[PDB]
Amino acid sequence: ARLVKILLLGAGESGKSTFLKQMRIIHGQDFDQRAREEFRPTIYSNVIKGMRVLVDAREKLHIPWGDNKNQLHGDKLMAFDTRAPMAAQGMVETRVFLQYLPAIRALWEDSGIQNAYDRRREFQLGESVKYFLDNLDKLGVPDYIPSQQDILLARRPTKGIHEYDFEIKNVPFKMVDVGGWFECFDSVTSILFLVSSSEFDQVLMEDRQTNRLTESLNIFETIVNNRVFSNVSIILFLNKTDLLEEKVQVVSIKDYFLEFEGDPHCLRDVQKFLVECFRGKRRDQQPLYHHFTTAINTENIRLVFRDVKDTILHDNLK
Ligand SMILES: Nc1nc2c(ncn2[C@@H]2O[C@H](COP(=O)(O)OP(=O)(O)O)[C@@H](O)[C@H]2O)c(=O)[nH]1
Repeated sequence: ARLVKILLLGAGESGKSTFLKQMRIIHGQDFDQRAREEFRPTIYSNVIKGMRVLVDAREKLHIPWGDNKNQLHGDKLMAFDTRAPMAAQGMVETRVFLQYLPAIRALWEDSGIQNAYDRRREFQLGESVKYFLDNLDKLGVPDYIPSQQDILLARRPTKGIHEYDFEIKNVPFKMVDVGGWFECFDSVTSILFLVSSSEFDQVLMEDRQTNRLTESLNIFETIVNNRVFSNVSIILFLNKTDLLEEKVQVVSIKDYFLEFEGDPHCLRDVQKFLVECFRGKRRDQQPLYHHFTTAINTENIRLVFRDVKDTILHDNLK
């Protein structure tokens, strides 16, 4: 009754897992040393895969090496057994990571690899890679304990369902992340719908016909127009705002969405257009609650959730 049930919905990589971690950070029990420890294998895997993508890129993009001696380290990492039990699970043990760390460190120092990194628009590199590559100092310490920020940036896909249960001032929340469905649809108070707002110029890896924003808009359409959710507060999170702010400076959304009007290099104009894209998916209304978020930024999410909490209670009361 007093229980607020919130679903997190949105395509994969939209920031749902990261939002759940922020709830634990902000309103729950912060990860203790053993909890943080469990992330270490994922972080190491994120780094190994990222550098593997970068060595593969500069090769396939024909960028010349910075120092030609790094070929050896490129080969070293291209020979990493992805197939193996642990690695196939998106996990790399400490001892294994430390075997590669010298190659990784030398490769990130390379101007050719730095060049490859700059042309990342041209291939698929995980959001966390540069953050961890610049943090090779601390990951490489024999008893590295991941920090809060490291855990937020650690990328592991969600295959099933995650839940975190927390209270704010004796108000209990049940928050459920359904990966990117109909079984958790029961007794829902609010839906937070996460969008990677910076992916307007990307297609689905498994379906190059489909624009990633288009894929998000179509998912949203099926939710927002379902009668089952008529009394449910639906709140749009245009996430990855830090990335959208960078991308608008260099890419024009008009090239992708012919309906855009305004200045495509103006973040505010682009955000206005995205909001209108989602609003326009609804068949029978005229407020779509929305926030421009950066799910990895704890201070942002603190403010946003404060606002969302008020929205839900104002609505969920009335
Ligand atoms: N730069 C940036 N990275 C983000 C943001 N939100 C999430 N990420 C990262 O993007 C990746 C995908 O996020 P994740 O929560 O796992 O998406 P999920 O598949 O919906 O659960 C992770 O590495 C997150 O750290 C954001 O707002 N900005």
